[PDB]
Amino acid sequence: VNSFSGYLKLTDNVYIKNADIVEEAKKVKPTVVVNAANVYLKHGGGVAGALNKATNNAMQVESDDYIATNGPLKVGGSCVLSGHNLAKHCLHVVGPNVNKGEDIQLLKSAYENFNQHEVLLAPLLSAGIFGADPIHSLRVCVDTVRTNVYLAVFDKNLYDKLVSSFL
Ligand SMILES: OC[C@@H]1CC2(CC2)CN1c1ncnc2[nH]ccc12
Repeated sequence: VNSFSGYLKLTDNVYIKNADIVEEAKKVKPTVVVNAANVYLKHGGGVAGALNKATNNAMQVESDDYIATNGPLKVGGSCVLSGHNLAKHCLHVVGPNVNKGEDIQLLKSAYENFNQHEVLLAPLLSAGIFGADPIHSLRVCVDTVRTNVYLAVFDKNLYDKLVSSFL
């Protein structure tokens, strides 16, 4: 039993809700929140910009130190950093940016990072400002993640559509 509330159950291990991941994190304070990061951990917009803003820029300060030490992530890769005031941890995951010409096959690799954590609050990866189709992203998530994932979908029309169109 966990403290996620009001989620629609999609599969054995995948749950979904029309919600802002930032608001879900502030209320639930989960163990792991997933950030839809880029390779530079430059949290400028979308999920990352909103999460970072909610941490009063502490996420960005921590991230800049991480990059200065370790260099950029790989597309499809991840790192675990603090969750600040939003969660115990933040799993920064880089999905492919198809506007950058990045291989959409890397979306499966990105979701594989979720399997290292028993329970996660997450957004759909590679969609939105990253350019990919959120319908496809949900399919890859369901077919890749085996741990318990609670997906927060920001846009109602999209949520209603992913649910109505989910097989
Ligand atoms: O797939 C992630 C969705 C799509 C978006 C890039 C346009 C933003 N996005 C979010 N998904 C869930 N919670 C959120 N809070 C702020 C943004 C956001």
